[PDB]
Amino acid sequence: TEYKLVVVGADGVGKSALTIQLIQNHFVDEYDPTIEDSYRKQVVIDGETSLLDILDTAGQEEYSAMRDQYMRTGEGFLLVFAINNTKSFEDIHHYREQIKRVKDVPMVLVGNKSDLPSRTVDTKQAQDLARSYGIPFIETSAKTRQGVDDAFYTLVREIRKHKEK
Ligand SMILES: *[C@H](C(=O)N1[C@@H]2CC[C@H]1CN(c1nc(OC[C@@]34CCCN3C[C@H](F)C4)nc3c(F)c(-c4cc(O)cc5ccc(F)c(C#C)c45)ncc13)C2)[C@@](C)(CC)C(=O)O
Ligand SMILES: Nc1nc2c(ncn2[C@@H]2O[C@H](COP(=O)(O)OP(=O)(O)O)[C@@H](O)[C@H]2O)c(=O)[nH]1
Ligand SMILES: [Mg+2]
Repeated sequence: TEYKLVVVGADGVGKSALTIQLIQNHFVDEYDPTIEDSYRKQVVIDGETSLLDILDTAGQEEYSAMRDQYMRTGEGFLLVFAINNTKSFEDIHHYREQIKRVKDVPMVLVGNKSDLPSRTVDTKQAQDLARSYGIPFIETSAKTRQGVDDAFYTLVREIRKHKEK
């Protein structure tokens, strides 16, 4: 069983650091901000051996029929914002609507950088936003690995739930 997962959200929220934490179990400080790449990881989730294909998005903001079709291949999306960056949180509506445009799509709201003291987005605002979308909210830190497996595995569970419909 394979799951095509896509990680989306504003520049600098930690999409690459979250992806590398899942794949390598290490925190990366300076992953090239412009690079969009995909990685595979074999995991066992709820007893089921799964191949996660994770697309870590990046690059210029462009919309082409080609990019729409590429995004449409994703089966589940992590909507990542950073808890110390209000604009990244405000941009979540944009990412969710782009996914719905190109595709009931499995998604998880991820509030990353949970280790920082400089919070600007409170937990309740994010919980409320996730509730309005009918999706889970997971707090993470790519630095300490808090919530990292939970965010990806919850996304896989959401895909499984969608496939049952
Ligand atoms: C920054 C960088 O890597 N990125 C910037 C933010 C994330 C990536 C790709 N970029 C991008 N940006 C937006 O919206 C940004 C913003 C803020 C400025 C004005 N914009 C409109 C809103 F206000 C939010 N959206 C993007 C996309 F929607 C997509 C994309 C494109 C298509 O065709 C379909 C699609 C379907 C589902 C999706 F989830 C997405 C996504 C994502 C889709 N593509 C990119 C995108 C800009 C960088 C590191 C540049 C390398 C930097 O600035 O230095
Ligand atoms: N403290 C802290 N820093 C993070 C975390 N995630 C990413 N970073 C840092 O934030 C910056 C941007 O992260 P990156 O993964 O490149 O963001 P991306 O543009 O969304 O791919 C880098 O300096 C990362 O080391 C986190 O959870 N906590
Ligand atoms: Mg990146």
